[PDB]
Amino acid sequence: TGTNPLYRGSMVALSLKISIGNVVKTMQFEPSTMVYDACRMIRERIPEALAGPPNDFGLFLSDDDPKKGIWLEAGKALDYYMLRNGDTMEYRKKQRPLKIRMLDGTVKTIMVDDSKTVTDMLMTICARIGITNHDEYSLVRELNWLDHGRTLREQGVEEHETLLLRRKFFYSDQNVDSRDPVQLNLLYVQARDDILNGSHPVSFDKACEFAGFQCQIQFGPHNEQKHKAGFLDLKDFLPKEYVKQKGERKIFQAHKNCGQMSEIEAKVRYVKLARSLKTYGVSFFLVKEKMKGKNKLVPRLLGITKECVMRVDEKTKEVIQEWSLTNIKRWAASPKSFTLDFGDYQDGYYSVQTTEGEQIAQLIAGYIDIILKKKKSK
Repeated sequence: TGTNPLYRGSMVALSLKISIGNVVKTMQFEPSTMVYDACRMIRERIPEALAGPPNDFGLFLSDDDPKKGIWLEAGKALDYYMLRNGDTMEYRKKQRPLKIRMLDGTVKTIMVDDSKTVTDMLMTICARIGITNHDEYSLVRELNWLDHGRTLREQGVEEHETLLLRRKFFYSDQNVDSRDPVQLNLLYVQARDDILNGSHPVSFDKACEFAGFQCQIQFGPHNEQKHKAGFLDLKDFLPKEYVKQKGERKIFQAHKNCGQMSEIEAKVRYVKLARSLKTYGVSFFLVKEKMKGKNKLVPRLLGITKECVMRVDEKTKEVIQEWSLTNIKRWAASPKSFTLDFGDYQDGYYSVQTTEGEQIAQLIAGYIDIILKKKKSK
């Protein structure tokens, strides 16, 4: 029998495998070591850890489910993370390329910090394109709003996916003028995409008026020789609800009525016509109501704005009822329902079936948060 002179009993240090690319290396850390010091010890001991500046790297605990991989917070200690001897920590690059469709419709590639929530990520994305009201904007997956409070990774967003930048809160609108035609085009593309994808619902007549301006903008003035029956792919000029109607003649009439209107003037009229509609700036959700003495549930539209919540008939789009946001005491969402407590401003709660309760609640809470930030600055 040999006895080991190097034997040291009752040691507490964690022994961890530090992975950096193809390099692995076992290192010893005191369980109470702050994450930021562990990063510093790794930088002083493995040459490959010098591939980039410190703020570009962090410690990452992977998982078979990539969505459950986590980035360690700098101000925590290792023992918080319930690590055991033989565990692996990656010293891993935080930056990753994100394909994002911008507000004009183009797809750019930008670098995002994989450890940031979507909220902090939207700040640096908006900064990159000169947007101050970054609180009005969000990302949709290719409306599937991403969760602002969570990272992309933990929402199952993959790094090959292209995400869409889109305005979510309609709080503040600047005037529309030909002075900045780049800005004018941004206002136009967003107004148009919302009409065409149906998140701004409009009448058949209005939808055809819009298409007329859109024809003027994409083709120039109407030429009866070329812009004849069958020319238009209607799914590119009409919301889906109206494609199976024979609107090509009406679109072409409104196109003719633009005469020699310039591209810029047609964008200004398009934006203004959209802003002039009672439906502008309203986010609509489909809910099912319980009518007094009616076992069946009547589908209804719930409208959210920066000022109010409204009950709206599903077809005509008329307002049956309206409560100001200041009149709402509480709200609650579930996977099957959404509920509004109005305090003394009503007897009973307003409770409705819907799958989008969590999304309704986040829209209402976001408008409130925007309002609270404006008063705090005033």
